[PDB]
Order: sequence, then structure tokens, then C-alpha cells
Amino acid sequence: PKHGKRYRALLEKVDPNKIYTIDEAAHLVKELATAKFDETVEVHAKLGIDPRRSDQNVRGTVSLPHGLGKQVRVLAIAKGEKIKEAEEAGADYVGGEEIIQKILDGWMDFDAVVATPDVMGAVGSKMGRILGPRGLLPNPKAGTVGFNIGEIIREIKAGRIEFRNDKTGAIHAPVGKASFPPEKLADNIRAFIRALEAHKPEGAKGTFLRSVYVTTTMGPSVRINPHS
RNA sequence: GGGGUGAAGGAGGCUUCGGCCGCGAAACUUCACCCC
Ligand SMILES: [K+]
Ligand SMILES: [Mg+2]
Repeated sequence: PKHGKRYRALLEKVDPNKIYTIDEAAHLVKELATAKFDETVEVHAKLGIDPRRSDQNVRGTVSLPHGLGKQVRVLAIAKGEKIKEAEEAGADYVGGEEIIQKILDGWMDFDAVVATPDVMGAVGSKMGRILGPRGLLPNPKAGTVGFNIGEIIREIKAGRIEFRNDKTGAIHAPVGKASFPPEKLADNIRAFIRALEAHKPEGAKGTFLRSVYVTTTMGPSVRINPHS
């Protein structure tokens, strides 16, 4: 059998022919999350873009109102007073160009890296081959480079997410935990969607949000009307 | 229905209760792009 009984029971709960409203979906997610941990709620969308064109890629960040209920270890590389600013914002580890070494040597305990523009020359050359493969290399497009380092760190710690379409034109993002109250999930889902529409490429043709779905880490999906 | 590839989620998944699979890119699940 392709699925286990846990999952098969979940199938009973969803109507593949129904296009749910965000709120309907938000209430149903608690029931589609039966794995043995607090699953993450996800949103997926097929976009009306040509992923082959640089000017039609959809990429950006969005601060979810109620976060992801998750822990995120932030590493910040800064210069001068921004070192203080980064520590006072809560960065788990704050350093100067001298920390690139620790990582170069072994240190790999962090989930995100941010940097000020004035250390990017070093970060780029000395770390692109480590962080880059992992998609952790600081970059303006990922909102992880800036002189407003404290602000970036605060946003990330508070649950800001990144989104970038894949090469097939589909895009995906975590938007909360299945333990979230429905109302809060609805708020997060809507924020992600507005963020998405805010990134529709100027040249994209046809319907932007061709299809949108909500699901959980281990359960089935529910199609939704993004504008509900 | 059987599968591949991508991205995302993910620390657990399945079970005939013996164990099998995963915590490596890799289980499992989701949307896509494809093969049959
Ligand atoms: K999933
Ligand atoms: Mg993968």
C-alpha cells in the first residue's frame, strides 16, 4: 500500500472536489495533522509565470503575523557598531569577518545567516561554497543583507519567511504549526498570499495564482480560494 | 495506479508487531514538471 492507515483515515476528511475558503481550511488543518509531532502548516501555489525568465521569478520574504512557532538560530556577521546592534536584537551568534573561520573550520550550529553590506566581500568569497549550496548565503533578495541588521534579525526571529518559485513555476512556504488556533493560521495564510500577489511579475501572463493549496507536514491537501 | 526530477515541509514514517525505513540530497507528505 502506498500510504499507511493513519493517512488513509485523513483522506476521508477531505473533499477533492471542494475548493475551501481560507477559514474553512484553517479549521480543518488540525484534523489533517495526526503525525506524532506538531506538524507545520504549508501553502503551495502554482504560478502563472515563465520560470525560465529572470524577470518573472517570484522571490521575496514576508513577516507572518504570528510566526512559525519554531526556533531559528541566527548567525550575524557585522562590522563596527552593527555588531552591538545585532547582539541587542537577539542574534544567537554575532561576529565580524573573523568568524568566517569558525565556520570554515567546522562550526555549523545555525539556521540563518545575515550580514551587513560591508562584510559581504569576505562572506561572499570565503563562504559561498559552504553556505551557498545550502541556500544560506546572505543575499539582498532573501532579505538577509542590510545595514538595518537589527531589524532583519528581529523579523527573522519573529517568523519572517522566504519564498522563491521553483523551476517548475510552483512556490511553497511554511505558514505555522497545526497547534495554532484556526484564526491565527488564517491570518498567516492570508499574509503569505498577499505577499505573493505583491510579487506578481509585471510581465507574467494570465492568472497569477493558478492554484492554491493548504496542507500539513504529513497529511493530505485542501484546495483553497486564495481570495477568501 | 506504478515511478523519476524539482522545490517546500520534515524529525520522524510504516508495520504482518518480527521488524523495515529515515533523522546524509535521500523516510514520509505537498504542489509542480515529466515517464509508463
Ligand atoms: K506536506
Ligand atoms: Mg528534495
